[PDB]
Formats: sequence, structure tokens, C-alpha cells
Amino acid sequence: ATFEIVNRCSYTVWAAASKGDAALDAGGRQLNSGESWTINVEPGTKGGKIWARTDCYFDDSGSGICKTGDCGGLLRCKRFGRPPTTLAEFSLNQYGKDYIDISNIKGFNVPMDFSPTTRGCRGVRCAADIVGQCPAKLKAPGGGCNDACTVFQTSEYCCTTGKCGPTEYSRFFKRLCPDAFSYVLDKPTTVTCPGSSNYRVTFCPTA
Repeated sequence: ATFEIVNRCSYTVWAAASKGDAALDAGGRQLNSGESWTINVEPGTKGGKIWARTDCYFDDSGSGICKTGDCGGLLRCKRFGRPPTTLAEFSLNQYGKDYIDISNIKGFNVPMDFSPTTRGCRGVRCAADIVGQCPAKLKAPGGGCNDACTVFQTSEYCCTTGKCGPTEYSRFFKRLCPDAFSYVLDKPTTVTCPGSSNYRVTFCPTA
């Protein structure tokens, strides 16, 4: 499946793509403002994610640090990134179908649209200014808006027992972005697409 990742933000981002224990495609690449990077993701990929990382420094071997979404200091991500990270999440060819969503469960750094480029389903988007409006206690001094699990490490925010409810913090993300997951048991905003669809992830789709 092809995912065209487009950076419409006015700042550089370093895109990242991983299924948690492996890179997808090259796993990561710099995207200056306006640049598009097309990756290939193997059919059947389950629990894949794409995100942006901000304010990265890498040396000549691809080792360094990002202020958001850092994936163990690598340019080419092999593992998931450090919160806060707005997440494009997908499982492809799962019994005939693809499933996509956007999640704020690991916080928010960059606004995102995640849409099919082929027929048969709608895209999802979380493009509101969550960083500017972020509650004081969730603001990440590094940049971005942390989820409450990351900040407070409770059973209730992290949904550790499988039995949690919405919270004042989850409701803030859900208010600004109704179409993204705001906590682990949120009512699903997953979109079912035809198996083997292709997609585009656009950072800052409205700015």
C-alpha cells in the first residue's frame, strides 16, 4: 500500500513510520515545508503508525534527538516515538478490510489529516490548535500537548485495568478533535476502508 506523507506545515518535520517492532519503509525522513515523501507499507501490516517529529537534530549517521516523537534517537524509526505525538494508526488487509484512525491517546504535537487516496471510505482529521489551547498541566515543556496518562501515570488515565471512563483531560482532546480517539476506551472513530486502499497523511492540513 502507498502512503503519501505531505508536510503542509510552515516548519520542517521528520516523518516517522513504524509498527512498533520494525520500521515501515525507511522508517523516517526529513520533510521540509511542502515536501511529499511516498512510502510503501506491506499488505497485512497490523498496528502501523505514522507521526511527525519536531525540532530534530541528526548527525551524519542518522543519530540524534527530536523534541517530540523521538524514536530512540534514530532518523529512521524502528520503534514508536516519544509522546506527545498525534498518531495516524492503521491495520491493513484485516479479513478483507483496512482500518484507519487518528489518536490523541499519546498526546498531540502536529495537526494531521489521514485520508484514503482511493475509493470507498472517508478520511479523518484532527486539525484544531490543540497545542495553543492545551490545558496548563498537560503542556509539554519540550513542545506539544501530552496525554494525561503520560503526565500522571494513573490506572484511570492509562486504562490499565481495562475499565476507565472519560476524564476532564480526555474531554479536552475530544472537544477539539471529535474525530480522534481521546482515551483508550473512547467510542471508536475508526474508519473501515476497502482492503488494500492507499492513503495520504497531511501534516497541518488547514495551515
